[PDB]
Amino acid sequence: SANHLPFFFGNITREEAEDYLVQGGMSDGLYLLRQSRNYLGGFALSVAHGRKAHHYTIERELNGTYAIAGGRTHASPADLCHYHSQESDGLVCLLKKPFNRPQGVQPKTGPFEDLKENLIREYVKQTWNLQGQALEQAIISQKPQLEKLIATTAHEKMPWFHGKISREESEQIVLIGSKTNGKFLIRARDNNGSYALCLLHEGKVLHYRIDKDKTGKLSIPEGKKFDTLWQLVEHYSYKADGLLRVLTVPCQKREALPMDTEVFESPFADPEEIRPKEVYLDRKLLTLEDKELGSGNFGTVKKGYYQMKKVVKTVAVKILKNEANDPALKDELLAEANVMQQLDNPYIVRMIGICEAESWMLVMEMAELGPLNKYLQQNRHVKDKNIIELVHQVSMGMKYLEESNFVHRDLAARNVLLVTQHYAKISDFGLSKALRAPVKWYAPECINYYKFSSKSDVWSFGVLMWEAFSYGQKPYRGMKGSEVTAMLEKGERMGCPAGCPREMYDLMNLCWTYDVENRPGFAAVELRLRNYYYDVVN
Ligand SMILES: Nc1ncnc2c1ncn2[C@@H]1O[C@H](COP(=O)(O)OP(=O)(O)NP(=O)(O)O)[C@@H](O)[C@H]1O
Ligand SMILES: [Mg+2]
Repeated sequence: SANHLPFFFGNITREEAEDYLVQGGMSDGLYLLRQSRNYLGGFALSVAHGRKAHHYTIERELNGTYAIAGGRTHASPADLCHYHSQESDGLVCLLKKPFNRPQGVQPKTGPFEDLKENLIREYVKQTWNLQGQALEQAIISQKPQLEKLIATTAHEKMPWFHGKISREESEQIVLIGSKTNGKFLIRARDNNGSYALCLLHEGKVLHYRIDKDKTGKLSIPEGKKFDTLWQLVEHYSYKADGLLRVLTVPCQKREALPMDTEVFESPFADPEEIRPKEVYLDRKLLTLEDKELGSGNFGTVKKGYYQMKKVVKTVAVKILKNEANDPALKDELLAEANVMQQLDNPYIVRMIGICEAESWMLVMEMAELGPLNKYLQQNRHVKDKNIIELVHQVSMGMKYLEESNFVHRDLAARNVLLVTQHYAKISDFGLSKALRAPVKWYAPECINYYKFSSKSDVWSFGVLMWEAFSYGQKPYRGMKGSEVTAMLEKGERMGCPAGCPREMYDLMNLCWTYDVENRPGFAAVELRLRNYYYDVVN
């Protein structure tokens, strides 16, 4: 807890924190503390310097201590702030003057805020019937979109809404049990937007009227206007305004979201569907379209249809080149295909199985919008926040591959395929290894020692992030491979793309760590990306 700190604001947005620093005059070293927007019990420090706001995630360590970017440990966020008032230790400047919560503003950390994580979890379970890893993977990518969604749900299902209870009933229900100050409920006074807010204050029930104006807005007499009871409760849980005190505990009574697609879950998630007993698929159940979707170094891709029990599944089929028919390649191709088929995550193009027919055929999930680099080059109106969402999903798919001890070897924007504008999937994982086989995407140890690992996939991910933020431009423009190797040895790197956030360019640079040992793994990359994504996207 940090509620005792007068400059601690709780769970506010990054923009609200910047608005407060502007309110405080934007002087160099002016700062405030807030809660990390990730449900991980961390904090965020917002500092003014050179007329810009600088934000840093404070992570809670396993032993209950706190640190920024794997840096030094601090006993508490107050102690971290004190240390940073004398030594920068990586921050833009020293912490000079705190911006205290204005008069009448309490930390945004009450029971209303606490309910959010479980509400989003319950919303995914109910809306999409997701469980286990599919459920956790939905939440991690879509937390900001899901928080916006739960705010629009009907007030009647909220724990603080008691419906058509009378004034006398509300009085008795607010008084039963422990007399927690701020204990409250909302009841309907009629069926035309008239409500009452009953609040416990030093053992007495206060009955406030909530009325709907001609413009459809809700308010208490002379109070701030709100479009919903959700917004009204959120506000009053940290700014009492016209109330005697804040609300606390409720009284006891092409643009689709990833989960809205048929490829979010595995085609075999339905227990009545027949999962193939091995890597092989029945060619008799597969139909290909005449026209190709494209081609590459390993084969041609066509749209296809795979006959299953309940439905016909639209698939993408990669028909491998004649070179893959060589008997010398067979065992490793089949061995890699088996391992590809084991992989199951929403952020990868799942490899359904293989057909040994006229040619070797890899049957995959369909990602109809095609590759990320070509999509961004054709759709330059795609916002920076949408690119962050897409690259974060790639870091999730890669975290899963790393956990599965699977090295991609060709991670690049051409190998990130879009199901929707808000749903990316990693494709062609392990294909270059399967076919016994791009230098601009290779880590220095790959070109020098042929050492491919999850760490060299991290390096590739940095180049991919650069491609994404550059709207599908080519990396190291016009340079030969030898010039790229020499430039990297000098410690030089590609520049920050136009409009690319500074935290995203710092993450690229971290992926481009020369030394393999010091380069982060995908767990660290995904978490750093997730923290930034959750702080900027509201
Ligand atoms: N699962 C898929 N779903 C939909 N389209 C796909 C899928 N896989 C590949 N494609 C399409 O086929 C095109 C070529 O794929 P591919 O043969 O993997 O070449 P590439 O990745 O561009 N270059 P390379 O590294 O040489 O293979 C892509 O640009 C996509 O348009
Ligand atoms: Mg490819």
